[PDB]
Amino acid sequence: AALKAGEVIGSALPASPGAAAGKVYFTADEAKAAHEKGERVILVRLETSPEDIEGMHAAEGILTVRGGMTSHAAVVARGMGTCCVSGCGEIKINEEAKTFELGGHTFAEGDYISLDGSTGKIYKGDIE
Repeated sequence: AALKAGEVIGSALPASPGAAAGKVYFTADEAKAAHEKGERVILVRLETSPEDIEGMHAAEGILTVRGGMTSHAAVVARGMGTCCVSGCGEIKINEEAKTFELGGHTFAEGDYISLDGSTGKIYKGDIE
């Protein structure tokens, strides 16, 4: 089902083999609330850091504009087996909130998306 014609937006580099479905968010604080309300959260950042770990767990998924073949982002992910992406096309961030424009769609920090980690293919809407 799907994954054969999903309206996928783009595909960055496969940081760590992972699969997740969470709502976009650019803060470890929002994860604390989410993690306590429903979890399933994602994290977008122009740079990854260790201490953010707590934010990493709650964020079983991470789509950043930076990162690379290997770095704190991946290294930490490979250790936490968490799904994470790094270095995408030209994700333009929109302050309207905290979005990122990629492929042919604008993902705003205010929706639900499903990103893959095993080849590096992002998708939106919880598959089923």
